[PDB]
Amino acid sequence: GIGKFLHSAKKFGKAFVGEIMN
Amino acid sequence: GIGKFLHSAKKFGKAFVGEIMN
Amino acid sequence: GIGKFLHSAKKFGKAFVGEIMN
Amino acid sequence: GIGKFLHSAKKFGKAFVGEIMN
Amino acid sequence: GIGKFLHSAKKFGKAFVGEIMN
Amino acid sequence: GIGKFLHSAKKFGKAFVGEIMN
Repeated sequence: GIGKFLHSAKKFGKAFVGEIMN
Repeated sequence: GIGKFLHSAKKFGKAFVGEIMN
Repeated sequence: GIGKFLHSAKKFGKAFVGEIMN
Repeated sequence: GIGKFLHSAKKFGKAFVGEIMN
Repeated sequence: GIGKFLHSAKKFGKAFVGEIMN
Repeated sequence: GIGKFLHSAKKFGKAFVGEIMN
Protein backbone atom coordinates (compact mmCIF):
# COMPACT_ATOMS: atom_id res chain seq x y z
CA GLY A 1 0.00 0.00 0.00
CA ILE A 2 0.99 3.63 0.50
CA GLY A 3 3.66 2.81 3.03
CA LYS A 4 5.37 0.26 0.83
CA PHE A 5 5.16 2.66 -2.14
CA LEU A 6 6.67 5.56 -0.26
CA HIS A 7 9.40 3.46 1.34
CA SER A 8 10.28 1.62 -1.85
CA ALA A 9 10.34 4.88 -3.78
CA LYS A 10 12.85 6.47 -1.48
CA LYS A 11 15.12 3.42 -1.53
CA PHE A 12 14.97 3.19 -5.30
CA GLY A 13 15.46 6.90 -5.78
CA LYS A 14 18.61 6.93 -3.67
CA ALA A 15 19.97 3.87 -5.47
CA PHE A 16 19.14 5.42 -8.85
CA VAL A 17 21.02 8.63 -8.06
CA GLY A 18 23.97 6.44 -7.08
CA GLU A 19 23.81 4.65 -10.45
CA ILE A 20 23.59 7.91 -12.41
CA MET A 21 26.80 9.14 -10.67
CA ASN A 22 28.70 5.85 -11.24
CA GLY B 1 25.60 -0.89 -5.89
CA ILE B 2 24.12 -2.82 -8.80
CA GLY B 3 22.42 -5.35 -6.58
CA LYS B 4 20.71 -2.75 -4.44
CA PHE B 5 19.66 -0.84 -7.59
CA LEU B 6 18.19 -3.88 -9.28
CA HIS B 7 16.43 -5.11 -6.14
CA SER B 8 15.09 -1.70 -5.18
CA ALA B 9 13.90 -1.10 -8.73
CA LYS B 10 11.85 -4.25 -8.83
CA LYS B 11 10.26 -3.55 -5.44
CA PHE B 12 9.44 0.01 -6.40
CA GLY B 13 8.15 -0.95 -9.81
CA LYS B 14 5.73 -3.48 -8.36
CA ALA B 15 4.54 -1.01 -5.74
CA PHE B 16 4.13 1.69 -8.39
CA VAL B 17 1.96 -0.52 -10.59
CA GLY B 18 -0.15 -1.20 -7.51
CA GLU B 19 -0.57 2.55 -6.91
CA ILE B 20 -1.50 3.24 -10.55
CA MET B 21 -4.30 0.60 -10.30
CA ASN B 22 -5.62 1.93 -6.94
CA GLY C 1 5.36 17.07 0.44
CA ILE C 2 3.92 13.56 0.63
CA GLY C 3 0.65 14.54 -0.96
CA LYS C 4 2.27 16.19 -3.95
CA PHE C 5 4.62 13.20 -4.33
CA LEU C 6 1.85 10.64 -4.24
CA HIS C 7 -0.42 12.62 -6.56
CA SER C 8 2.32 13.46 -9.03
CA ALA C 9 3.51 9.86 -9.03
CA LYS C 10 0.13 8.51 -9.98
CA LYS C 11 -0.33 11.06 -12.76
CA PHE C 12 3.12 10.39 -14.14
CA GLY C 13 2.76 6.64 -13.87
CA LYS C 14 -0.47 6.64 -15.84
CA ALA C 15 1.02 8.91 -18.50
CA PHE C 16 4.14 6.74 -18.69
CA VAL C 17 2.13 3.57 -19.27
CA GLY C 18 0.33 5.44 -22.04
CA GLU C 19 3.67 6.36 -23.65
CA ILE C 20 5.00 2.79 -23.42
CA MET C 21 1.88 1.54 -25.30
CA ASN C 22 2.08 4.26 -28.01
CA GLY D 1 -0.29 12.49 -24.82
CA ILE D 2 3.24 13.86 -25.10
CA GLY D 3 2.39 17.09 -23.35
CA LYS D 4 0.82 15.39 -20.36
CA PHE D 5 3.77 12.96 -20.19
CA LEU D 6 6.38 15.69 -20.27
CA HIS D 7 4.54 17.90 -17.79
CA SER D 8 3.73 15.08 -15.40
CA ALA D 9 7.31 13.82 -15.58
CA LYS D 10 8.77 17.14 -14.55
CA LYS D 11 6.33 17.54 -11.66
CA PHE D 12 6.98 14.02 -10.44
CA GLY D 13 10.72 14.32 -10.84
CA LYS D 14 10.87 17.47 -8.75
CA ALA D 15 8.66 15.93 -6.07
CA PHE D 16 10.77 12.76 -6.08
CA VAL D 17 14.01 14.68 -5.54
CA GLY D 18 12.28 16.41 -2.63
CA GLU D 19 11.35 13.03 -1.12
CA ILE D 20 14.88 11.64 -1.54
CA MET D 21 16.27 14.66 0.41
CA ASN D 22 13.65 14.41 3.21
CA GLY E 1 16.89 17.48 -24.84
CA ILE E 2 13.23 16.58 -25.23
CA GLY E 3 13.89 13.99 -27.90
CA LYS E 4 16.49 12.15 -25.86
CA PHE E 5 14.20 12.30 -22.80
CA LEU E 6 11.20 10.92 -24.62
CA HIS E 7 13.18 8.21 -26.40
CA SER E 8 15.12 7.17 -23.32
CA ALA E 9 11.93 7.11 -21.27
CA LYS E 10 10.20 4.72 -23.60
CA LYS E 11 13.20 2.38 -23.75
CA PHE E 12 13.58 2.39 -20.00
CA GLY E 13 9.88 1.95 -19.39
CA LYS E 14 9.70 -1.11 -21.61
CA ALA E 15 12.80 -2.61 -19.98
CA PHE E 16 11.39 -1.87 -16.52
CA VAL E 17 8.12 -3.65 -17.25
CA GLY E 18 10.20 -6.61 -18.43
CA GLU E 19 12.12 -6.62 -15.12
CA ILE E 20 8.94 -6.41 -13.03
CA MET E 21 7.58 -9.52 -14.84
CA ASN E 22 10.85 -11.51 -14.48
CA GLY F 1 17.44 -8.35 -19.96
CA ILE F 2 19.51 -7.01 -17.07
CA GLY F 3 21.99 -5.28 -19.32
CA LYS F 4 19.36 -3.44 -21.29
CA PHE F 5 17.59 -2.47 -18.04
CA LEU F 6 20.72 -1.13 -16.41
CA HIS F 7 21.87 0.72 -19.52
CA SER F 8 18.46 2.17 -20.30
CA ALA F 9 18.02 3.23 -16.69
CA LYS F 10 21.21 5.21 -16.64
CA LYS F 11 20.42 6.94 -19.93
CA PHE F 12 16.91 7.80 -18.81
CA GLY F 13 18.03 8.94 -15.39
CA LYS F 14 20.56 11.36 -16.84
CA ALA F 15 18.02 12.70 -19.32
CA PHE F 16 15.43 13.06 -16.56
CA VAL F 17 17.77 15.10 -14.36
CA GLY F 18 18.38 17.32 -17.39
CA GLU F 19 14.62 17.83 -17.82
CA ILE F 20 14.09 18.63 -14.13
CA MET F 21 16.78 21.39 -14.37
CA ASN F 22 15.35 22.87 -17.63
